[PDB]
Amino acid sequence: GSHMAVQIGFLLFPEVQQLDLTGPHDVLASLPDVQVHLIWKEPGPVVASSGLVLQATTSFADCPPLDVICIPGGTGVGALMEDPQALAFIRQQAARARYVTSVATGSLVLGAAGLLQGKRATTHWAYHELLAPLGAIPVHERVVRDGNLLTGGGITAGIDFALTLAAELFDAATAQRVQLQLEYAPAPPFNAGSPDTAPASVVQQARQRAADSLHKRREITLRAAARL
Amino acid sequence: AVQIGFLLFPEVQQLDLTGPHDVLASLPDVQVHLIWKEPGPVVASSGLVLQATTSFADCPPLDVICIPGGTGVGALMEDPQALAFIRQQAARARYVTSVATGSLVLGAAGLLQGKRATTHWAYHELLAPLGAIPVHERVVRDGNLLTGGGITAGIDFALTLAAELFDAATAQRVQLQLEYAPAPPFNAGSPDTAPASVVQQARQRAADSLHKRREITLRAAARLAAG
Repeated sequence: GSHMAVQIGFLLFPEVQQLDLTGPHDVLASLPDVQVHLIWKEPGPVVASSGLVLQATTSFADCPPLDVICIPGGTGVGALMEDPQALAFIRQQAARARYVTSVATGSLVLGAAGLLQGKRATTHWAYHELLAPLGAIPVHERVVRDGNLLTGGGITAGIDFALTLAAELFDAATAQRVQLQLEYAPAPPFNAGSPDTAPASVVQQARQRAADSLHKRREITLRAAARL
Repeated sequence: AVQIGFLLFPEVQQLDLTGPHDVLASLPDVQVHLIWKEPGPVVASSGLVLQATTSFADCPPLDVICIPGGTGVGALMEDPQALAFIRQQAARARYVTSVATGSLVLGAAGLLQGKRATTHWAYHELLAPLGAIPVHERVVRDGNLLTGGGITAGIDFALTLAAELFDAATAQRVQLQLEYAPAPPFNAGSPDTAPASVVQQARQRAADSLHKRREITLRAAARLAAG
């Protein structure tokens, strides 16, 4: 549909990991035929896990029908997995969206909404055991695609799959041009973004420090699965 | 606590800032500031609204200052108040950093004279008039000055900063906890690797910005020369 706008919506919730959202937001908002939304129960300030304040732009009720929905992750996912209004919104939008996507533990929210049953998916590495009880077929890849579902565990996975989205919504030339326009050329100085590549001591520390969060998130996950 | 400040200005390219912000805010014993003339809402180039936390007047002496880029850089390069603030902080800061065309703001402030630096590829020709030695690399370091052209270069140099402020184990722990593991599906993030037509088309899209930014740059340079 040429210059018909593509409506792209990010769920913006308390204690979101903001970079999960702000990366794909800035990539996709650089496209002339995209209209991005930051969605919560009402417009207004929403505090990210770091204390950085974002502003939601639309309520659930006023959000237009989305062509792309994206659920970020972060600490705030635990509450969101048992928020019936938010889960109903997500389900409603996902029913007609061209693409359904998530970053990090945002896929656990998709799971809680019933959208991963029998689907290949990933999540943040520390929480990957929580995919199967939500019906997912867990896959360890940076971005996992199953039909129109795209999930990625890493904090910037949405930047990467945003380029895939741009290519399919528009054309490869449009995705490459956004990459060049923004000069997205990552080159980390360390190779510790996976438990399979970080030093053993670093993995040990991260695993130990995440244990209480995983324990609670499992309890939440089992209730969410029971409701499905 | 380590005092870390990002300049948050109208029409900023928000990801330039929000990437390194989320990395550095994950560290122990840091305090991260979003700095503008007064606290309150600041609208990014995409329309996304951010909230400045700290005025120029109230900002503590920073250990790290970071100037992001975006459309709003043009105005900043001819904003004496902003340029003075940046100089005052840079005089004391352990690290002075920028992303994308934020290095042109450092340049306009007189902070790149004789310094190796980079900027967004489409604006790279504007570094030498500001006294810099242009270097075509993703992150360029000259002493305690770190500049990177690409939109996420601050994520990468933030991990370097984390390692030097704390230690490499701490930086790696943050990388693992955030699961920062980029894997782009295209290889067009450099004018050396993008298709020719894509280079041409991106340049055409930037051309009026560059034209204006060139004019601004030559004015900023001439103001420095009179100093």
